[PDB]
Amino acid sequence: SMSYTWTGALITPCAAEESKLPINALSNSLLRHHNMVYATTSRSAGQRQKKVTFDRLQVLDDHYRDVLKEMKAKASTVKAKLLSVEEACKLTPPHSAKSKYGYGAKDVRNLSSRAVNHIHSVWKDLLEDTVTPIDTTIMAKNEVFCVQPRKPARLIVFPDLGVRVCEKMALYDVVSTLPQVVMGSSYGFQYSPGQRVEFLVNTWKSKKNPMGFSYDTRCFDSTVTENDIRVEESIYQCCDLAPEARQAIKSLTERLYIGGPLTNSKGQNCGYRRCRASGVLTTSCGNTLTCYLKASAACRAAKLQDCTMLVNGDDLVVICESAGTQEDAASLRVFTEAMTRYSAPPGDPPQPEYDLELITSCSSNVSVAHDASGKRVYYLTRDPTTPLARAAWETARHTPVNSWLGNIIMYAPTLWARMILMTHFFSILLAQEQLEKALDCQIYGACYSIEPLDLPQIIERLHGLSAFSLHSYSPGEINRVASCLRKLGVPPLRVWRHRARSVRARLLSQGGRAATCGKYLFNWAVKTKLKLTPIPGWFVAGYSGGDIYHSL
Ligand SMILES: CNC(=O)c1c(-c2ccc(F)cc2)oc2cc(N(Cc3ccc(B(O)O)c(F)c3)S(C)(=O)=O)c(C3CC3)cc12
Ligand SMILES: CNC(=O)c1c(-c2ccc(F)cc2)oc2cc(N(Cc3ccc(B(O)O)c(F)c3)S(C)(=O)=O)c(C3CC3)cc12
Repeated sequence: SMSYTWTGALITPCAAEESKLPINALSNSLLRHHNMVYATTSRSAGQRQKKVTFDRLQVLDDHYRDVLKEMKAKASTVKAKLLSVEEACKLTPPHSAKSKYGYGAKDVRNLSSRAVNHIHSVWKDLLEDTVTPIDTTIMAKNEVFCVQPRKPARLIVFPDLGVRVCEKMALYDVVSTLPQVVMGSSYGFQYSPGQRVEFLVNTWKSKKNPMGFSYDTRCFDSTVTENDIRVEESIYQCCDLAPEARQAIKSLTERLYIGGPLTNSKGQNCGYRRCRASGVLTTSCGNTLTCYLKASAACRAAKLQDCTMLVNGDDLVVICESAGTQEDAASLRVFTEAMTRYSAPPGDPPQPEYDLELITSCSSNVSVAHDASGKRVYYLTRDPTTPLARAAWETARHTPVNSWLGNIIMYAPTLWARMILMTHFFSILLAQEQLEKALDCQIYGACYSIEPLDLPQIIERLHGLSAFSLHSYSPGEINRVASCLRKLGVPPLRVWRHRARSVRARLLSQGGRAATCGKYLFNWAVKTKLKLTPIPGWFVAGYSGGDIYHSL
């Protein structure tokens, strides 16, 4: 079965699209090599269509069915509630795509009768009809990258706002609670970055002769079959559910999750989907379960010993007991063959690693630094090229999501986040007096409204107090950052050190929460260090593409 079928009608844009990096008076202070940065547009949608369109064969063995049965047994202990309309409405983002039926995200959040009324009728229709395919819009994503020796736009597929609210009613409690019960410590989204590092390190140490590898499936969403989506439904149905919820889950599976027609922004028919939709509520939970099922079964087929898996979305790492270097390489070949039989072939073949730091997953690697006491601290980092490119875009253009803010929160302990992102944007915020203004950002796919002044308390909680005192970074980490700065024409770290002194002094001058930001975020910038004492529902699950929002 083909992941997609196309009519030939184009994937059209809704708003205007810029590909060229916008420039303002602040741009050159961050990034000089402007022509290296670009945003994807619908012009490249054709190229992406060819990538994501292929046939899927699936061969399912006993290992696969043995793991599914075990997953079902754990799912049978889960009790999930139906959300009310009001509750589901409050989870809708303010800038979520408006309905085609005359109401938008702000109407939903307000509980206006027109919105609430349409929602009730969509809900009723789901309960009464379990066969009619539900429409979806297909759009090209506008995302910023650095050129590499251009990527075509990614595609988002999502149903109408009324349906998305009904998904929350039926499934929000399920996708929030089920994954951790079924997958235990292997469900990646339960961890803060700090807890994640601690788990990777403790897992690595729990093995006598440790071996680990990342496994990255080629275009995962397209690899997901009707079988996979039905199996996924059968897991949800093991839950203790309200009758309306059972019916609505079955209905959404048959009518939406399994597949359906694709309509462009101008209302024309683009084709038909028979794989995972990227923009529905179950996208993250479905992918994680499916990746866990296939991967756990693959481990057994390859006879890997004492496996510990870590899964979030389509991203996967396994840490296990080495059988010897030659025997490990053979077992990974078998692992890959099984995953391929299950329809999930790798992009690049997996490689066994015998140091935790040589494993790359979710674009991130573990690295080492030292705190104020001098004790080694592990933390997660990545190549700063994409975050910096996006920082440059957001310096000249206000965007829906503030990637700079997300990156500061998620990568707060890193050299590049602390010296560059924190310095640059706090300076921008000071000049406009916008320190107390709440900003939208994405954490694990979910949208959060956060005031910049709350970063110290947020950072402390996700990474620990050590994130404000790390020094003596690895030579490899330093060189990767410096190299990236030269590549993009970003000023070197010594210049940022100078700018940070100014930003800190300005923050302190204002007192209050601002002074707190100056004290904790920029303590790395001065010789006479101030002694850092403590300062007086964020990680349940992942919701990528799931239209989820939280405030405070
Ligand atoms: C199975 N892979 C892992 O679980 C992770 C490893 C890993 C690396 C090496 C190794 F050997 C083992 C594991 O690193 C990670 C770093 C992140 N982060 C970055 C980040 C990546 C993507 C998004 B996105 O799509 O929403 C995001 F929001 C933040 S973060 C905030 O720092 O924790 C994550 C987050 C949950 C998605 C996972 C892993
Ligand atoms: C200690 N207080 C300081 O202000 C620091 C001085 C310094 C030294 C002498 C002097 F006269 C003035 C300042 O150098 C530092 C180096 C770092 N690192 C990062 C880093 C910063 C800049 C460059 B640069 O472009 O050469 C670099 F190569 C690496 S590191 C080796 O990993 O710990 C840090 C990290 C943030 C805590 C602090 C300082």
